[PDB]
Amino acid sequence: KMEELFKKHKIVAVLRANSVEEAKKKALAVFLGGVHLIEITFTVPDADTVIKELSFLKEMGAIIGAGTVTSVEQARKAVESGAEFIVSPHLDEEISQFAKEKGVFYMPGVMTPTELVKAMKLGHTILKLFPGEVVGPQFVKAMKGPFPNVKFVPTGGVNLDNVCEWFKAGVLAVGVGSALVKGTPVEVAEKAKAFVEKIRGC
Repeated sequence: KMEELFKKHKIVAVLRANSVEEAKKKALAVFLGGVHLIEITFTVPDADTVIKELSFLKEMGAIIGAGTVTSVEQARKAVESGAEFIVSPHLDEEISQFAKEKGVFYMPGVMTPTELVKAMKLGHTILKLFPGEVVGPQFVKAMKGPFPNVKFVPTGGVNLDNVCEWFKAGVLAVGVGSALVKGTPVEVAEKAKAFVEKIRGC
């Protein structure tokens, strides 16, 4: 499910944010902007509580997940909090096993081919290219050859100027979270609306 949902919505937002209240008030601004995919990164305090309290957006059409989930306990809290897909910055075999057994979509972070191949051998063909700011669209374009069945989600370093540049290389959905979360909820929504339309058109 989550795979085609990503390929359809073509953007996911990670919330580099402060306290639960501001995280909640900022996860609405992006939703009204059209970014229906939202990740509550555990760097915010009590992201489990944020997801539990904000599950009301599920009915409206938001897709809430957990980002920067480093540990299996954090994966627990994310699943029992109602998040429908866990995201990690690195590759974690035990987290990927728990996600596999609980049917929770998981896209770990792989920067280099020797991590990408391990990810493939664990069964994930949708991967988080972290950090995009370091690798570039060149990594995706050059790795499209040897591994054409792996499709990337470049989180970090994606902004207005080059988002469809990353899209012209074969990614599903950028993972922008500081050029679409840094501001007040009246301009966060404005950036989301001007950022989910350039993705659509370019």
